[PDB]
Amino acid sequence: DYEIQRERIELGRCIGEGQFGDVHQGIYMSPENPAMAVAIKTCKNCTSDSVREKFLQEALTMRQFDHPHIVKLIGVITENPVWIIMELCTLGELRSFLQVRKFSLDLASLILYAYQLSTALAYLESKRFVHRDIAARNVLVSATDCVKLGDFGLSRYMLPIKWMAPESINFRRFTSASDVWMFGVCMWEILMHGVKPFQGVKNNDVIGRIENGERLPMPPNCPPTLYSLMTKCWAYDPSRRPRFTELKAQLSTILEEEK
Ligand SMILES: CNC(=O)c1ccccc1Nc1ncnc(Nc2cc(OC)c(OC)c(OC)c2)n1
Repeated sequence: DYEIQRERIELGRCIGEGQFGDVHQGIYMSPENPAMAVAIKTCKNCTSDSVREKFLQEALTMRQFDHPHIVKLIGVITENPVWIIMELCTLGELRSFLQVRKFSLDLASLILYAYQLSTALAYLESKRFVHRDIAARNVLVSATDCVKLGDFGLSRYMLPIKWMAPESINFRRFTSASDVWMFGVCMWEILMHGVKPFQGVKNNDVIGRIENGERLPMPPNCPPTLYSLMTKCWAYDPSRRPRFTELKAQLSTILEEEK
């Protein structure tokens, strides 16, 4: 039973927003237990059964996954106003975190984040789930040594041209291999401490550059084998890209090498 009593939830400050309404941090309380920190998605004008159904489908999406590096569904409140209660990552967005902690994070930590995310994405691959929104903006920080894929509903779109595989841009095709492309971009962002890809470049010129063979450059202090793995994710032909299963394996070795 995923239904939660409203009085068990204490609403705190807003930590952002999505399509349906504001997102809040807060507390989930239960007798005999410590107060559990939670994120709370709200719906301005739920009830209206179409809108309420769409909003709640996002909870159902998260329900089917059980992984250490993907935010977990805690529960729902199906009465008005309708809330979805999620596991809180207390340190926020990965981009901000990397930008501020730049002189306090070593290379091992950054590779650790890439590795952790790859395990989440290999997990999704095995369930045949296509994310479509893999970007550093959608990764959350649970602890200095732990990151997680954020809510899938809240991850939705920015078309994220600068993150997208050519076949996704050209033919609206979205597969695990297009996800791999995006993950390659996400690793580059991590190594760059949260600098955005194709800075200063118009979206329309981006496809022209990829088609001309241009790729994002090797980040300073990124190890060669890791940049080599990144460029494989950016193979123009999707069938030449490694699967997340292979990425996990190779990121494991690269990480160990670095430690
Ligand atoms: C992919 N983005 C999300 O899932 C998301 C976006 C906006 C707000 C909350 C989101 N989801 C979420 N899920 C679990 N934990 C968190 N934690 C979190 C997220 C934050 O910013 C996105 C925070 O800074 C404002 C923050 O500081 C306390 C915590 N967010």
